[PDB]
Amino acid sequence: NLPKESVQILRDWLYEHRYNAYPSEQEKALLSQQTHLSTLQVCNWFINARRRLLPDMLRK
Amino acid sequence: AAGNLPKESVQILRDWLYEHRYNAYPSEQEKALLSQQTHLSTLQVCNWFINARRRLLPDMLRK
Amino acid sequence: GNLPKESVQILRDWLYEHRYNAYPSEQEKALLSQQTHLSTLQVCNWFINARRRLLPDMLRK
DNA sequence: ATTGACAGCTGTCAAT
DNA sequence: ATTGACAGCTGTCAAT
Ligand SMILES: [Cl-]
Repeated sequence: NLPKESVQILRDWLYEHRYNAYPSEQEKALLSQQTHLSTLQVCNWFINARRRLLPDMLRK
Repeated sequence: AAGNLPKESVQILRDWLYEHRYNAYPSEQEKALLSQQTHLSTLQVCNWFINARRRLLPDMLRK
Repeated sequence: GNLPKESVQILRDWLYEHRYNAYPSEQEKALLSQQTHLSTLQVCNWFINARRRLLPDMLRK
């Protein structure tokens, strides 16, 4: 599993950008740096999160 | 009267067979790669394939 | 910068030789990385494309 | 159903 | 007219 603390960061960036859920190449580094997860894990989390967490957020 | 084959080698072959069940024809080098993995001669591998194709592959292509 | 034609010949040949199930395993993918002096990535890609572009024309037999 | 990961595809681009 | 790459998607997996 992923750290509980990193996911809330990713969750937060995602909500803050729910209608443009696409971090630039560099933001992926910034969030990777901010979450201490590899850019592979962050690219992945976004691939996963856009499917699984985002709809419930856009459902507002 | 040679004894039955190593269980790990037959599983290795059985899996390769499954992994290529829609074309159970290992090339010279695939036959080679399986020899070294099984510590078995290419006669054993040529044959084990000759056998399994008649005796084990049908049960596989049936799903 | 394009891939060595001999590397492409090794890949192109494998593709034709395995038309039904044209999906090399990790061990096969590694062996083509080694046989072509290519990273395991470059081949993954090459096949992803070749499956689109070369298999339709190759199955016409 | 949940979660993190990865393989193979689509669409696409820049280059050949 | 074709080539190699890549971002992001889909399907799914193993574990939950
Ligand atoms: Cl939130």
